[PDB]
Amino acid sequence: HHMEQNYLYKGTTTLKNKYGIKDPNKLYERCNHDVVKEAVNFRHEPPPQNFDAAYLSLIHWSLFHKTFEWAGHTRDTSFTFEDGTTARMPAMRPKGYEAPFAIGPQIKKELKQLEKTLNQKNNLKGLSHQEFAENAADVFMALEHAHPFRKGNGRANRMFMEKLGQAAGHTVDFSFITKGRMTTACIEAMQYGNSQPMKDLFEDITHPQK
Ligand SMILES: Nc1ncnc2c1ncn2[C@@H]1O[C@H](COP(=O)(O)OP(=O)(O)NP(=O)(O)O)[C@@H](O)[C@H]1O
Repeated sequence: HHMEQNYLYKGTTTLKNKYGIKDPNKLYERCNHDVVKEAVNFRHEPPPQNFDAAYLSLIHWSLFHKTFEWAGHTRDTSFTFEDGTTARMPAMRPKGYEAPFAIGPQIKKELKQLEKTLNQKNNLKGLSHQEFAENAADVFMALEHAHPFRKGNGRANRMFMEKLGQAAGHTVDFSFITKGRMTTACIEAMQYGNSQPMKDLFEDITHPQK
């Protein structure tokens, strides 16, 4: 259990962070604030040639480097903090639920499989509204199950989808999507094998580019 605990301040359930904030709720507030600002900037970046694991990590670094020392690094790789301790978390399972995220070697395997799919589908270009929304839901569910980071997966994955939409000719807009709406879609897909809420979600947030 040792490696996993090194993500957290001794005795707390709070992730080590660059603010040195020990209060979990204050960390949440400060992090969110910084991520929203960095997200505004990242929306202006030109699309990458390849939508791959490296790009997801670039997104994660861009959103979270002010918050976490390990921003951009996935939880299957050992990370050594400035404080000298080393953390890793190959297995994560949402509390109170049976189905885990990708475990250990599965994280890389799943990301590689998603890379191949996107390359084969030419990054979802040349698709109608309906076709893009359908395929984008599948991509997002794959990202969500992979859950490659210790924290910040939702925000990195959602930005990945915004940028994919930008490249593909579709605006993907999460601005009116509550935490509850998103959580319900994610849980139904991953815990219960029901993709309809996620399909509906991507239909609701996908629009022609203006
Ligand atoms: N029981 C669950 N099963 C599957 N996915 C879940 C479950 N609970 C939460 N999730 C999803 O896990 C993601 C959150 O991962 P996390 O590493 O906490 O990302 P985050 O960016 O830090 N937080 P957030 O802004 O709320 O998405 C969200 O997409 C949730 O909908």
